[PDB]
Amino acid sequence: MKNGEQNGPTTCTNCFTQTTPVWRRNPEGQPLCNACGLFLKLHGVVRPLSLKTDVIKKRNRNSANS
DNA sequence: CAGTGATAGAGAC
DNA sequence: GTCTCTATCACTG
Ligand SMILES: [Zn+2]
Repeated sequence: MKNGEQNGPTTCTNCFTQTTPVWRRNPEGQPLCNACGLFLKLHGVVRPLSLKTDVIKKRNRNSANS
């Protein structure tokens, strides 16, 4: 809305992924995509980035409760 | 309105 | 038949 285009300089320094449902941050201030943030923070150890992909699978949606 | 942390499901071999 | 990774939800300021 405020921006005329979604484009931007934001790039995942861990997997170069320029597309993601949400941008995460690290106590270093370096930008990270949602996957690296979730995987890197949970794993804490390097893992073949060859897993990353330029396509994101859309999952279903369901309220946690109620 | 946006972002985070936590939990669970699905896919491929 | 089993394992792993990733996304989405709800809540708060
Ligand atoms: Zn990334």
